[PDB]
Amino acid sequence: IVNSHLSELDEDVFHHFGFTTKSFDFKEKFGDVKFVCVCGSSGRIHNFAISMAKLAGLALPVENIAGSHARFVLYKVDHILFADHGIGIPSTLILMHEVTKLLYYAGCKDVLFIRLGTSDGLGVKPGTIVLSDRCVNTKLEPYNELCILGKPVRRQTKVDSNAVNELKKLSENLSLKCSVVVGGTITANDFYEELGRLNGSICTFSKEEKLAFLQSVYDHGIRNMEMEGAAITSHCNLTGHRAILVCVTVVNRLETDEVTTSTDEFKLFEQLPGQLVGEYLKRNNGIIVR
Amino acid sequence: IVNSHLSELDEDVFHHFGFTTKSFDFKEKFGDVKFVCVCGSSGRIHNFAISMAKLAGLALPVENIAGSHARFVLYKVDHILFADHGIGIPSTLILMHEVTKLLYYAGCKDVLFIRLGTSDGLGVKPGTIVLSDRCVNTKLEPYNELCILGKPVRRQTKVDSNAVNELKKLSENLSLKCSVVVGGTITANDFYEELGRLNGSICTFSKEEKLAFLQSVYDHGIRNMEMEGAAITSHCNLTGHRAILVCVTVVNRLETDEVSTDEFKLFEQLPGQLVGEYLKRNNGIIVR
Repeated sequence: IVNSHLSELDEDVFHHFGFTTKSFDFKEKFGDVKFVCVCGSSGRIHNFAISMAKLAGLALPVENIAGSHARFVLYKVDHILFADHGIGIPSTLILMHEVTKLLYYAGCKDVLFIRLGTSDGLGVKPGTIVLSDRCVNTKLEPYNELCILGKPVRRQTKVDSNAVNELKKLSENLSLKCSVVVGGTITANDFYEELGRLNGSICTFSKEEKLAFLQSVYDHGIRNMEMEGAAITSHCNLTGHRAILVCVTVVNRLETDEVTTSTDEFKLFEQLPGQLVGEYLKRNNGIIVR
Repeated sequence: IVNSHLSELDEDVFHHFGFTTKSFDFKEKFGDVKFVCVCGSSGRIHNFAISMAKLAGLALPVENIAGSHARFVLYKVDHILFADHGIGIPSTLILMHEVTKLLYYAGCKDVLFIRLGTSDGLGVKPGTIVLSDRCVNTKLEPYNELCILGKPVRRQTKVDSNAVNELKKLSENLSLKCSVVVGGTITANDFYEELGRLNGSICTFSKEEKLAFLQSVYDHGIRNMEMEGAAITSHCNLTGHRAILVCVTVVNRLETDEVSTDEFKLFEQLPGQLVGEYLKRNNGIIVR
């Protein structure tokens, strides 16, 4: 389904990328894109892009395509786009609207979005990669909820189960220094109270209450929790694209709220999704290997 | 109301600032804080901190207190903290949790949070400063909704009406090149569909339907729309602090959907011109 209103526009402005439809020949510039890789940090996604450029053997430094005074960054390495989405569903939806419009104007069909994130784990050790087979909200329902013109709307979430399976199989043939698990993911709007953290500035529950909640979701098949998945996976489904989440876990919340703060091992954890995804991209014609 | 769990912890980590309760003596470093100014952008709040430091005649370094690789920046000049909140309620709630904890460990009581931002206008000309007299959701209810351990929770929003009146009176005494109006503010969770924009990647409504929704909002006293207000005002209320929004409007959505580079930057400076003078006249900065 296509937004019929876009045909009504003579020029369209990407407010959060700092460019318009007059800035490029979108079809020429982006027409070959088949993957969009995203996470919450501009520095981290820039580093993954650089890392993909190295894999592709690409000699030109990776530079921002978005305007430098704009909110979000955008990089391109061969048939892959890279962008940040900031923290949370509202920020992410802005990015989803603007990138999926870009893809539309460029004629890109059936693109795979890959969120490479960090996440809280449940019942897996820190450093585990979780491939989302399912994304649910804090009510454990597979929907993203919105309120549009004041009326409640629910949009079903969906992940690319074929891609999940391919990544699972790839991980078995790689030698990654971690475990890879297929399981469900909770998206929340609050890093603290909605994820059952006891150490916000406000907390209306006990340790037992938090544990009862998290154990129940574990036994529902949830293995991690983050803040954007609902949004990405519901949005792609409606705009005709595919989505997966590939997130490393940085704490086992069934045991603690605190991340064992080895500054080295957190950066270690952060690299794991890219190692797996980079190879998937290389094996699925995301890049030219120079 | 205090979070009792905090006293159980030995070292508490501010994940999004990149420091801990061990990094500093919080009472000595932050104990004099009575104001926290926030907006969406690190660059924008940085430049406002430098402007306040200039206004105060503070010659000392105004460096980022947060870790250079942390999610948010944090600056201080005299009795004011400065930090960015990103876009949207969830990002802003993280900032609100970590800053209000910081104030808690520092012994700061009854602090005024001030959001300086941009916003969609309803029936006011672009460049208008709206001082929020209430913050509501897209159903026009003065609450921020959460789902905590799977249970719906509704947290009332509140603004510091007295501070709103003082800014209004100050605007009448200053010569700012804008109008200043007191009126209501919608917080939404989506820049496009939830604010009735027709040019998202998805849209299930007509121009007439979004106009009816916005006209209704206006009829109920709403004069602008943005994406964080519900979060700041509900949170300050529960933690014993006060909050206000001072937002310039950059488009009149009742007339047009489209907001050039020149005039927008001029718009952005306007909340800072009014607030900076308010802070100068209400003991935010010492007279030196």
